[PDB]
Amino acid sequence: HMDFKNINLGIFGHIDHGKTTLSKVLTEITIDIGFSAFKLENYRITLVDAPGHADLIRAVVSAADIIDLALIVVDAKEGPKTQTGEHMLILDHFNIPIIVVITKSDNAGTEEIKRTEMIMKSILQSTHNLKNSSIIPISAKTGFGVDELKNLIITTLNNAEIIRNTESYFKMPLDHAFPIKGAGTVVTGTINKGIVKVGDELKVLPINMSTKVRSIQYFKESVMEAKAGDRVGMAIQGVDAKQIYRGCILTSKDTKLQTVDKIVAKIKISDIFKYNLTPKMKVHLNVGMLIVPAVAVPFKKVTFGKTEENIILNEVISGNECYCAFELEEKVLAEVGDRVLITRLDLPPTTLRICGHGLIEEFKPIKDLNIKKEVLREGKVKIDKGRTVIDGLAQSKVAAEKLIGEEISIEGKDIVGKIKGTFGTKGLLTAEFSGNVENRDKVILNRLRRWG
Ligand SMILES: Nc1nc2c(ncn2[C@@H]2O[C@H](COP(=O)(O)OP(=O)(O)NP(=O)(O)O)[C@@H](O)[C@H]2O)c(=O)[nH]1
Ligand SMILES: [Mg+2]
Repeated sequence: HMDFKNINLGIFGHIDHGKTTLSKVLTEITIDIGFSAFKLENYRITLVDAPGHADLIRAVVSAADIIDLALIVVDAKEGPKTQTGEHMLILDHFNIPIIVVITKSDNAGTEEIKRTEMIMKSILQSTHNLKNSSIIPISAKTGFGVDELKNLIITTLNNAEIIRNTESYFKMPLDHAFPIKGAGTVVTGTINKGIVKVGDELKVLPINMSTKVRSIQYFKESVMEAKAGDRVGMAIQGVDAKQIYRGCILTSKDTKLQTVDKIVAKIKISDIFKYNLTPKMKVHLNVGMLIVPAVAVPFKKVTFGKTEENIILNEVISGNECYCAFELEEKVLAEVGDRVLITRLDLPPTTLRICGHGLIEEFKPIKDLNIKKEVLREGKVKIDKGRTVIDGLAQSKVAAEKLIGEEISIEGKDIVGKIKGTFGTKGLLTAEFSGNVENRDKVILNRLRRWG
């Protein structure tokens, strides 16, 4: 017959915004994630039903790595609520195509739908990748425009660039695992990269055991081979279902995966203004399917003409370099280039909880990055009759004497000099610099410091 294409479709939104009901209406043609399937044209669509509740947002994050498309639901009448945004954020950081779906249109008037419709359009424009994503009102109960919703899901998939990675090693996470006996265990999960054929030897991590694929169940059917993008049921032998829990990852023996403690990421910030750069900060880092508490130290990479140095952020977010050395409390399974998600989940469900996202560049501890502090103190040149004295670099005599012999330039005048001695008990300074110095000139003291 015809060749089908394997598609994962997310469904996100606030609690009671009509996710599940939309799910059921699609399937026929929430603590954990829901899993279902339906066909549209030659698209085999495996539905990922995300939990609305905000204590379950761990599931929501972990529902993103799988999907190539999503539906964000929002009640017509009461419009977007708090979770609607974090789901929106999450998908936007991970560059997942969305279709905003306005549910419960039968419970609202034309006016109230148009309002909420526009409110969404306003919001979508405040997001990087989701800038303009279609919007349809539907009623799952009434069937209103459900027909269109499907025709859109088709169009969207026809446009979106879906890259199945067959080439790299087999890499697949494990959602649920349930036993049969001591010599067998069945694990489910959608395949990230690579290929598996029945009777292959793979391995569970982080526990690092070696098992063999007895069965591939895909789409309620037993097949010899599975590919990346397929959500498969998998029976393997050489492990008990007890050892395998939420964070386990099934992959081949050529894997690039590593169990990691220290992470260095290239961080982009979600909302600037909610963002703060006070280093050595306590957050909850999302890697893979886990959430590990962490400490982050933001920094930038500035070439000084010879050697590139890692400089603790000067608080300027101008230019896109907010690298972040993470140090995790627990361990985590990661690879280079894996998208990382910085969250603060300590907060109430009522406030946006995403402290940003980024690509993992290196696995490296803060200590070996050679972190350094850009150090600037600013004084003024005060000149009386026959004497030049710099003021403001030092508050007292000791502070001043410690400064003697440092580097000093004058702002805007392209001139250099050196600070020789201390003048006064109030911490003034003397210097020998190039001539043509003037009163009320600006003196910029510059040096590199050991940070923390
Ligand atoms: N009139 C109407 N009611 C709807 C529609 N979709 C959902 N509802 C109602 O909304 C309520 C919650 O629906 P549900 O799909 O379970 O929401 P959910 O997002 O799955 N809940 P959760 O976030 O807990 O998983 C139910 O009372 C359901 O009947 C719809 O299209 N029309
Ligand atoms: Mg539900």
